[PDB]
Amino acid sequence: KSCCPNTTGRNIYNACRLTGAPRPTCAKLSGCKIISGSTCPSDYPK
Repeated sequence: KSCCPNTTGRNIYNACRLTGAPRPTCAKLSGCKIISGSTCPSDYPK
């Protein structure tokens, strides 16, 4: 699962991936957290 902190970031993340970029990169570019669990951490509610 690819969660995110701020709403703004979540948006940029989608765009990055929409182009064909990897999860990791986009996660660091926008600021989204990449985990395995099926839930979002308190830190990244978005």
